[PDB]
Amino acid sequence: SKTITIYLDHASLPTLNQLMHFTKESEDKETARIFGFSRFKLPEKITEQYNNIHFVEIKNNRPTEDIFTILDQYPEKLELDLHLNIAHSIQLFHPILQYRFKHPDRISIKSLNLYDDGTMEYVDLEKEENKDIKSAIKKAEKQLSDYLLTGKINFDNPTLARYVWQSQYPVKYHFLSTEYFEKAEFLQPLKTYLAGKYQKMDWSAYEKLSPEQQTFYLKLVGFSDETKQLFHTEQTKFIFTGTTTWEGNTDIREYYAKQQLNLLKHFTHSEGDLFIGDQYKIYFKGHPRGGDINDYILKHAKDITNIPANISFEILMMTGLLPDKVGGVASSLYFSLPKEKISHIIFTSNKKIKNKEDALNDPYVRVMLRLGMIDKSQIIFWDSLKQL
Ligand SMILES: Nc1ccn([C@@H]2O[C@H](COP(=O)(O)O)[C@@H](O)[C@H]2O)c(=O)n1
Repeated sequence: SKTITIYLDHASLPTLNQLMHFTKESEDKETARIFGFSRFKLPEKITEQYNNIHFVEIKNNRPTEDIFTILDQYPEKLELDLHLNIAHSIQLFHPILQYRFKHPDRISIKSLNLYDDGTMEYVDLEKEENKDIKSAIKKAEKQLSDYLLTGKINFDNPTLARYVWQSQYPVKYHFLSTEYFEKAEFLQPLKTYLAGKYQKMDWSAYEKLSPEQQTFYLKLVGFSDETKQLFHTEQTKFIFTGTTTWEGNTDIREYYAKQQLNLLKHFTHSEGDLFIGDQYKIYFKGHPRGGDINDYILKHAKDITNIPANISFEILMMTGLLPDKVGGVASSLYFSLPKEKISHIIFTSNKKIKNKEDALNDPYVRVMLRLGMIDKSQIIFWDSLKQL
């Protein structure tokens, strides 16, 4: 066989993981890789050292037909190691299935590594609390069997269907929060079904890396020495973390930036509802896909060290550069933080939240209550805050 290692992700959290996986094999310059992001994302000094590396576009949660053209170039017998995100695993797989119908004996699936895309996985599970989890698993297994036979997507329970890949392939899951699966009683049947099949997105597997692997990785993910110097001062440190939306609308986008800067004001200003104290030096960490929203913040923010948006927050924990305090809008990044470092986590919603009972029905709120990253007495959505 020839092995082909296919990384289908471009979102920050799964791609951060996948880039470390790749790092562990980086000396092998020969093996074929496919990445689901731009050829320009990574340093060309690094990528041009690789002989069988290609980059493919993901559109509407599927790789484009370029992946067919890329795999057509390998006439040998092929084993595919797929790395894909849990939330969209079904859609991302659709074209791989299509291609296998054309090349069944030459094209086999050696393994799946399935990583959380973010917190969507967790807010979708919240909606499943009163359902019969045991039978949903069985139903999903059969429907995945049909998917593999027909190539057609039909799942009664798309959320739970994400977790039944083991009934067809060798699979290993990497979870943002293993605890959610132990602490959520309704998920006991799922926890049992998946026993042995999962690990946590640890980030302590960065320690395991060679000192040289470490240096390579940091160049992949874009952490330089400048960025390291940003934290030289012995002064104590607060990082404001930003967010984004997946919406092309001006006003939805401006709304965001406006709310967010305002929110920053409330942590930093002594007139603020969340004022942290004058001891802290302030840093900004924009959302990787926040674009203009990050810009607006940097246009208006006095007295603030930017940590370039494209650097995933979790690198700070790997490298030991984590601050004393962190605050901002709810994000996957908080799931990595020791609790004493949290200043405040703020929520958003399309629904106007008028009271505590509205608040409690928010599924992100529920996730964080379930994991005890917040308690009930302090729930804040950012519209309820005032302009400063
Ligand atoms: N302010 C932010 C927000 C997200 N992120 C990155 O994006 C990932 C997903 O965050 P969201 O759940 O906020 O989309 C995080 O795990 C992190 O790697 C960041 O580096 N800085």
